[PDB]
Amino acid sequence: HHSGFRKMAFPSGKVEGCMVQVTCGTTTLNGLWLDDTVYCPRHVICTAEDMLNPNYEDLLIRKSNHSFLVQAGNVQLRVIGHSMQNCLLRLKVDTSNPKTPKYKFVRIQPGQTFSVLACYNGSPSGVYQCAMRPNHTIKGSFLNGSCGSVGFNIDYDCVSFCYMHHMELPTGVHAGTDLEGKFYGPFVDRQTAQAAGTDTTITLNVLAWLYAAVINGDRWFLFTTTLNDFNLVAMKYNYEPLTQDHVDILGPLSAQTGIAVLDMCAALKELLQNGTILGSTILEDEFTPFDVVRQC
Amino acid sequence: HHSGFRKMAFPSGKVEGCMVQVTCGTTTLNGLWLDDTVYCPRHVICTAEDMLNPNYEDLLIRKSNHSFLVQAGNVQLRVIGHSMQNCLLRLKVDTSNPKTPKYKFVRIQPGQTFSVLACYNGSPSGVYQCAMRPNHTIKGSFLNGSCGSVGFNIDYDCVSFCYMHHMELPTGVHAGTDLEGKFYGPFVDRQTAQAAGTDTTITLNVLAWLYAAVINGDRWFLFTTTLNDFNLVAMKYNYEPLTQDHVDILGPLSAQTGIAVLDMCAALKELLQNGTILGSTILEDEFTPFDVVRQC
Ligand SMILES: *[C@H](O)[C@H](C[C@@H]1CCNC1=O)NC(=O)[C@H](CC(C)C)NC(=O)OCc1ccccc1
Ligand SMILES: *[C@H](O)[C@H](C[C@@H]1CCNC1=O)NC(=O)[C@H](CC(C)C)NC(=O)OCc1ccccc1
Repeated sequence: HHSGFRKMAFPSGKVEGCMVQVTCGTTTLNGLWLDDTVYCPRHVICTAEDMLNPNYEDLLIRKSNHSFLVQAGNVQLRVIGHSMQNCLLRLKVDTSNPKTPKYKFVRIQPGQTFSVLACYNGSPSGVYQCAMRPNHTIKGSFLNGSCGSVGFNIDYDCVSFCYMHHMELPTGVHAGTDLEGKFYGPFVDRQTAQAAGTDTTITLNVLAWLYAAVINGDRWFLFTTTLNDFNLVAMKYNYEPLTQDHVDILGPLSAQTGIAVLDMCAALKELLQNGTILGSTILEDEFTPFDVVRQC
Repeated sequence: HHSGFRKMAFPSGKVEGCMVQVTCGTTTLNGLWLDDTVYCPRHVICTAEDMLNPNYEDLLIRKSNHSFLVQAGNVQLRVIGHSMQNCLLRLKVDTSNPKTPKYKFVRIQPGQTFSVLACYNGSPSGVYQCAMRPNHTIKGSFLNGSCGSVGFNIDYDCVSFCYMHHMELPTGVHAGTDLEGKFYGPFVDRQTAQAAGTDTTITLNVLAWLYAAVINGDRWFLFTTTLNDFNLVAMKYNYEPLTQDHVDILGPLSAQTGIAVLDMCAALKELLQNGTILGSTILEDEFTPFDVVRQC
């Protein structure tokens, strides 16, 4: 039986109206236009050679308002102020964006998911769903020219911006900032080898997703266990330890299925100790309990 | 190494501006508002009992322009004409949609992909990527209230609408129409058991996707073969036979990788005859050669 449960992004239209192209010299990336401010990654001011070890304060002294070409489709927005805000530039412009949605800036926590609007040369290209990893990377789909693309959640009428894209690490995963310009994790916007912590599997999301498999009809993977025994297993297999807070979070899903959280933990325990579910021959950890519900 | 290759939907903003809510009696679903026309599934005129065996011509005689409540956010659009167009209603309205994009209607072929904007009560909820299956179903994510949600591709400024959602089959997969109201496949909009052909795997897309794995660094699955020998294998494993047209289609990918199409076919042959690649412990067949390229 085809469940239809799958990764789904939020509708992107509210964010598409906010994307501009920002060029400084021969570097081009994307900017986010909200009211009369355009935010973009500060390494737009870098040349090729600068990115290996940039002195951002120094590179910026050589720039002026007129150094930044901001393009919203056909129009050119006039820059009337520029300043560095952590790893972003804040470019003040003469025109407030009439398509500015209701919005807020949010610093998401590891394990939380969001939608990415991937953009190139200021033009949206595609949308997909991502998670903030325990080691503060995200496993995105980003190519050259994608910096300044943003991640977001929508709640009713309101866009909560949580991510702006800056860089790719040697393992192919991605690092970036919140919209206050502050990197997630220990990363810095320099093109030198940087290592992410080893990456833990998001237990809370695996559990929620194993619930979805049960809500969709699957159950071949269902013994019980205790919190401390499961956490002993989790430490062995690079899963995050479970807390009572997470148990409470899973409450609703546990009711609908009439399956005990700790019974699900015992199923997960066997799977880890032994070795398909909703298709994947592995355990999906980028669905939150929220996502599993919204989608049912 | 994390490739980042993944299913990506088109940005949905152009389509979001076209979605309305259509209610007739106690049945509510989604409509598509383009210029001064609203399209929706004709089973909006059905009650519960009607859907088991509907006489649509007869149910419609009992309706009038004022039977259809069309809601675009706050506004109510006045219906000034209604007619049946195959399995859709065409509802003429007094107001041309100012957010109508450049668009066309396209009947897609099996193997082609498109984005779905899933909607409920006229409000977009999420976006994801789907394929038209060889047996003319799609493996969607649709719940009650989702009918009238549409599938689409975007090429530059232009939306090509290819799907409107009508129904779920007993296996959990989905059936619907193009925007001229014509079902894909042999299905009809009646809630009785209907069987889809057995579903073939889309060889052309599997090959393209095995190319992506090579473009992303993977190669553990790479002997050669001939077209007729591979097609002998394909028939055994419920894969579509390969043609020279498909070989030509794969030309570009074959160049970039410097790997012969038929060499890839030999890799696929072993995998089928023997038994991970870009993550999946199985072979993804809902990426077209187009998608693999656009994303590189
Ligand atoms: C901004 O568009 C760009 C996005 C990178 C390029 C390829 N994939 C991405 O996610 N960011 C950078 O190029 C970044 C700039 C520094 C000042 C931080 N450097 C970087 O990501 O280096 C690693 C890398 C570059 C090119 C291909 C693969 C990895
Ligand atoms: C329209 O929103 C609705 C969408 C179905 C409901 C659940 N998942 C879907 O994709 N379409 C129908 O309810 C359809 C109407 C007939 C006149 C064709 N009937 C239908 O799909 O029956 C099968 C079914 C119903 C409910 C749950 C699962 C399967």
